[PDB]
Amino acid sequence: QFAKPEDAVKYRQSAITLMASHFGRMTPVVKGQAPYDAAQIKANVEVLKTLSALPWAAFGPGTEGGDARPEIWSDAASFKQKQQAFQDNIVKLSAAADAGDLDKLRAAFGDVGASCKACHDAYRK
Amino acid sequence: QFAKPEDAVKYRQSAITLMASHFGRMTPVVKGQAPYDAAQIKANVEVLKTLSALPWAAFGPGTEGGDARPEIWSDAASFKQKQQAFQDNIVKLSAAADAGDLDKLRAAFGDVGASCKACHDAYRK
Ligand code: HEC
Ligand code: HEC
Repeated sequence: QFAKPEDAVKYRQSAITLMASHFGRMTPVVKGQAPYDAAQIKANVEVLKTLSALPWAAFGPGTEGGDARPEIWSDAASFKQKQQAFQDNIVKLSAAADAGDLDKLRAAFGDVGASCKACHDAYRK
Repeated sequence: QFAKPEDAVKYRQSAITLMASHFGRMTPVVKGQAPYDAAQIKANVEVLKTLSALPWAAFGPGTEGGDARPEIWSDAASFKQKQQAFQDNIVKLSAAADAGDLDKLRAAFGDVGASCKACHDAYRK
């Protein structure tokens, strides 16, 4: 859907910005600094699950740029494993949020965060 | 969820970028230049319906900036009517996509586009 590689870069940066906001805005809740409203979190995590699927389609062939390392394309199977693992932890976070259980939310949140970092360590400049 | 007004600006710009991409990428399909795959479009419009709800919460009080005109805040009821009308046309586009009917999709797409422009005419610098 991108006329030029730069358009894919801008899309994925925007997608990731949104994803990151819907993840990070739960930090005070996980930490207990903000109240836990199970319905609120369930709805937010539903947004996050939609958003978490979007960046990866904007690293298509020929869309090198931004802070994406070239290894994303030359190691496509490994990059896909990092995106898959992240999306699988997002499924776990959805399950926690759907259950309405703060202890499970906290644990699932930390797993997601670790998956963000794991991908960055290998694939973000 | 924004530490500073600029963070709300960046969020809404990213949200709108995503929304705009999921809308605009259907232009070739509407025009008949790309094939019409009803399932493909139904799924894309589901993404668009999630995205289309997100920008407006990032124009909260005190988040003036970017290319948002100040009238968004001093005319809050009118701005809400433009966002509502847009989201109501998004519901119509979802119905069209769910029905699998290209003629209805085309018509609903044009209504959505007109609502984008209508808001810009009043509220985008
Ligand atoms: C690989 C499978 C990743 C996962 C999982 C996550 N991120 Fe990431 N992120 C990745 C890349 C390759 C890039 C650079 C994109 C580019 O082309 O520039 C990023 C970037 C970010 C950014 C900055 C976005 C911007 O506006 O430029 C942030 C804030 C960020 N990533 C956060 C983030 C979070 C919180 C994640 C898990 C919830 C996450 N990312 C996962 C690759 C990957
Ligand atoms: C008001 C209810 C709007 C509707 C409906 C749509 N847009 Fe808009 N848009 C609006 C504002 C106030 C702004 C400026 C935001 C800011 O703070 O800068 C915008 C901006 C855009 C942009 C540029 C985004 C960026 O990256 O800075 C685009 C490409 C854009 N808008 C497109 C767009 C489309 C295609 C819409 C309907 C599908 C649409 N917008 C609706 C306000 C409103």
